[PDB]
Amino acid sequence: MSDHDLKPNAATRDQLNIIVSYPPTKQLTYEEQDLVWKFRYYLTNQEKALTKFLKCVNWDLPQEAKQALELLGKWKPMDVEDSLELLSSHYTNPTVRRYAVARLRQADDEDLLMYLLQLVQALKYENFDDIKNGLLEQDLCTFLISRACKNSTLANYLYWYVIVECEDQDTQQRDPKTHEMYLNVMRRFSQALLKGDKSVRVMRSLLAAQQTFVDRLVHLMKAVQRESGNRKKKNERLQALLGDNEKMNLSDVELIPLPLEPQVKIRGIIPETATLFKSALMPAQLFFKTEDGGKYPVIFKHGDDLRQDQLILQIISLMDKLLRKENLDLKLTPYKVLATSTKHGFMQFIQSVPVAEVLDTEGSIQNFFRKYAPSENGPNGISAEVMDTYVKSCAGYCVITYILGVGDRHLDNLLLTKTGKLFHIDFGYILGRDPKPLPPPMKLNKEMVEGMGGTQSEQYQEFRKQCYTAFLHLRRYSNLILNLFSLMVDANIPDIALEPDKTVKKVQDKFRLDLSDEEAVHYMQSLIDESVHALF
Repeated sequence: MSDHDLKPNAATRDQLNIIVSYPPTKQLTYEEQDLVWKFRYYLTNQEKALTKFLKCVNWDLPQEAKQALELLGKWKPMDVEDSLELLSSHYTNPTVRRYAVARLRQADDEDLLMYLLQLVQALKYENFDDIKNGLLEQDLCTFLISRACKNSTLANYLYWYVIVECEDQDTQQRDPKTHEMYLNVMRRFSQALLKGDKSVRVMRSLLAAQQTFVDRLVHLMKAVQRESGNRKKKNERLQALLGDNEKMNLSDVELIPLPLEPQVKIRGIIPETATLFKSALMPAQLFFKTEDGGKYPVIFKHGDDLRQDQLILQIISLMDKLLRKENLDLKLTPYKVLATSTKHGFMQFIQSVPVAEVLDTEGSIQNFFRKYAPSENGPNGISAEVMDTYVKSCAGYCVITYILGVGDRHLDNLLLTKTGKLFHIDFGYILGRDPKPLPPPMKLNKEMVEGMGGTQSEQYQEFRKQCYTAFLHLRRYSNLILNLFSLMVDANIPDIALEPDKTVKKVQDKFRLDLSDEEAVHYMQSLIDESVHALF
């Protein structure tokens, strides 16, 4: 007469195995909850089942909620990436949210960093009183802060991710409680760092030091941008001022972490080699003096919101690392991007050449490779390593921009390196938006297929094959990827703010989870064949 030892038959066991493996974004029917609830003790052996079970529980009712939080403790503990589900707007039970935090605590700092941007958004769903009242024992805020005190990379990204939230005037107006919460989070972090040992107090003073550097760099740009005179006068000015260390302190400073890549430490900016891009917004190329004695080049952008690119480069970075986990290195170029404000930011410079220019100067991608990487014995005269790099990186981006639905793909946004690496910059249109109407679902391009040697080449087949493999690997992390996007729904990211209600679905649909590995591999093939046909 008792529930503990229930055993479903094979038929209800397959009904349960479908339900368990639904994406996190699928609401269960009333009948489905009843089955999950009915066989709850049987499902405690399946860590994947826990997330579906918490969705069955009606938290208004005190009695089974009580039995829910009981089973939670009994349940085989869930994987880290499923705990990102419990942190969304969709859960408010304190015990659940805490169990979530408890599970994240099992991720190592490397993994944690991959999710930090999204975690800082999750704060919007924590309890604002508990957060302020600080002037299964940790809420998210305590956990995040506690990890920053011990990890200086986490502390940097947590510092910058959170002040960019403080400095968001938009939020000040429309959602003042969420703006105080982020001020309270910045306060909570400073306070925690102050109670630390001397090394932790130094790490804090180094945060301030960077903020100061970036404050002064902003001041420099305003001086430059507002001085009538052509690019050459503006450039002459930029260098005058960088050069003047007593004035601006941007030439020589006491070693500090680069906000763009904190592991890298810097002494200043080489005054003479700094210029402004011909671009309308006149951003700056800045060569940082690294500690070792080398130099890290950068783009500094003023009067321009990088938060949308910040997200995309971090999903691209995640995806690269996911694919790399399964031993598939598609030679992607996930360049770094950090917003320093809603109005400015750094961005990692990568020596490259836009395909628009390659064509103009060399005539074709292959001419370019033949010129800088020739090989008597190579495919089409080109080093097989360069060509291998190109094929891989083409297939990589292709799958990735297909999923994130990146629009506006002209030949000044595709960039090419002399080692064969192809990558995308500039993600002002994502999730299906485009400046032209009826955009193709697949962003291919003639001169790209011709770089491969043409639709007859064996490189072109290898390209197609790498695309399948990439598609299928990325599909296996649909849970993760979607959970993370879910935490991004209420964010000042123009392309997500246009339709917060529908953002996650637009990524999910690209995964074709209704299809299976066989059919998925076949649907891709189709897309690639249709796109290539349509180009000719």
